[PDB]
Amino acid sequence: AQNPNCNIMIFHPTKEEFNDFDKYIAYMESQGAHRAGLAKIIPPKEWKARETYDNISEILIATPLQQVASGRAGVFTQYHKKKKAMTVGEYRHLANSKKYQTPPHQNFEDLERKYWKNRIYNSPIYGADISGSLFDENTKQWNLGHLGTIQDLLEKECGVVIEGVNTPYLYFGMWKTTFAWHTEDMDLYSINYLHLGEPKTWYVVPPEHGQRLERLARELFPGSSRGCGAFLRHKVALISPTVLKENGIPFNRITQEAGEFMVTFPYGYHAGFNHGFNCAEAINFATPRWIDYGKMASQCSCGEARVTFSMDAFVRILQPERYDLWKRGQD
Ligand SMILES: O=C(O)CNC(=O)C(=O)O
Ligand SMILES: [Mg+2]
Ligand code: NI
Ligand SMILES: [Zn+2]
Repeated sequence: AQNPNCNIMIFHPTKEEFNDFDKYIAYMESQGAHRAGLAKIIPPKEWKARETYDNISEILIATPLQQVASGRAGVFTQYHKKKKAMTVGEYRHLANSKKYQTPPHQNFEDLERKYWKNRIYNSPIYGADISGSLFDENTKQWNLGHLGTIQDLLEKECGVVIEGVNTPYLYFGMWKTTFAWHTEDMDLYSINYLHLGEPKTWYVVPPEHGQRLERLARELFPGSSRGCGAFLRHKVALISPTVLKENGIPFNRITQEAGEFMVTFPYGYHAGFNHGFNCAEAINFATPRWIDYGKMASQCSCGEARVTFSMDAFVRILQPERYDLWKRGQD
């Protein structure tokens, strides 16, 4: 078995190997990358996502989200408070203000210590889930707006044509902006490209150990657990690496820098935080190996998780028994 300790693998494809996306994902998996739940892909030196980032300040963040925490330093939840619209230019200025900027620090490790110590006492503002793309239309390789669609993958594997579309999303982050512990909708893969700015630190639990994370989460968030059998779908719970180590949960950590891709694999729980002003682009995708995960994915039916139009058809075809109850939670 390849990668039996489930370590995060880092890949360095040649320009030749960067031509065929599907084939490279399949290569990574042949080397055991999926066991970790997350992989890093450094693009060939000749590759670029676009010529410059000089003209992005007029992008609108229609609903910036202030991330308000409750709980203790290592075990907390966050809620999102809606703020007034601002442009990317305005957001970058805010990120760099004395109130929100990254603090002095020695290295990534010191910054990580400071995040876990202090996150709960601040409320950073995140520009999340903005439909759109920063890839140049002439970038032919690993262009997240030109991937094969999940709907076409399900059609090719299962023979059923379904409605729905699949487009990327932009994330504008600042110091301490946080992504809570989750897997993707329908336990899909995701791919994330850090276009610019400061890094993003990731934590991941191997897919083979996801249920251990879920059990710990039920113990640490006992009211949430009673309210919904899949409350991590709400994307609000944070658990520190110290707490995970104390409870014997297997996980790994890695820092992503500007110009690098991360891939999350089906049922790989992940969480993390941004180091300072940055812009990431991400999209879900599928492969033939995903189908069985899709069929088994948990769902939130309490009504909190509230998801896209396109997830309907996935639930309808892959999880017909669940479909009825899950749509009640959607409506
Ligand atoms: O970048 C973020 O805030 C969160 N991204 C993801 O969870 C992802 O790409 O799967
Ligand atoms: Mg602009
Ligand atoms: Ni994710
Ligand atoms: Zn729920």
